Amino acid sequence: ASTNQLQYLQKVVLKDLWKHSFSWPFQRPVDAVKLQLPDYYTIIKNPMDLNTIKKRLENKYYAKASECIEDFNTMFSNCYLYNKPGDDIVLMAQALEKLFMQKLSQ
Amino acid sequence: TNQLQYLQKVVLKDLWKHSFSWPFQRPVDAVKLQLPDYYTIIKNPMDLNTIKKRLENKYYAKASECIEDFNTMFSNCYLYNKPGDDIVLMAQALEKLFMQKLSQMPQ
Repeated sequence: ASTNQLQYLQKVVLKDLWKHSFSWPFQRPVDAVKLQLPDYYTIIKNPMDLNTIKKRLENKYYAKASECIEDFNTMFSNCYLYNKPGDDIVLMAQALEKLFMQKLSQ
Repeated sequence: TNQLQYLQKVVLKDLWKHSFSWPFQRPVDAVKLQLPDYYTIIKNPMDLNTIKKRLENKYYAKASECIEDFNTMFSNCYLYNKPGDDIVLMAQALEKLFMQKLSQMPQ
C-alpha cells in the first residue's frame, strides 16, 4: 500500500542522510543558548531535527509517508526561514535537501 | 591577454559551480567556525570571489598572477588543516579539476 514507501525512508534515506558529511548540525536539537541564538525557539513553531525523524519512524508514528516527508522539508524550511541567503548553515542544508530529493525511488 | 579570458570563462566558471566550491568563495569566519589562529597561520587568505573581482576588474596583467592566486587558495587550506579533514578532500577534488581545465588552455 502506502507503507512500503515508509521504511524506504527509514532504512535508506534517513540512514543515507545521517552518514552524510553535512548532517551533524541537523542531527540533534538546536542548543539555542550555546549557539548565541536567543530566539530560535520563539521563532520556530515546529522544531525538527534528524533524530526526531528516526524516532517517529521507529515509533511508527507516521501514517502515510506523506506525513513523514513533511517533516524532512520542515527541517530544511525551518533552516531557510531562520537564516538568510549565503549562510554556511544554509548551503549545508541546500546540499542535504539535494541528496534527500535524489532518493525519489520508492 | 588571451589566456586571462579563459580563466574567467572556463576555469572560474566551472569551479564556481562545483558542489564543493562554496567554502572557498568567501572569507572564512574563523570566529564562528571556531578555527584557532586561522588568520595567524594564513598570512595571505584567498577566496574565489576575490579571483572573480580581480578578473572582472582586470587587475591581473598575466594569467600567471591568476593561476598562483588559485594555488595560494588550495595550499592555504592544506596548511591549516589535516589530511582527511572533509574540507581537504573537497579542496583536493577541486585542484584535480583546476588542473584538468588548465591542461586545455590556449597560447
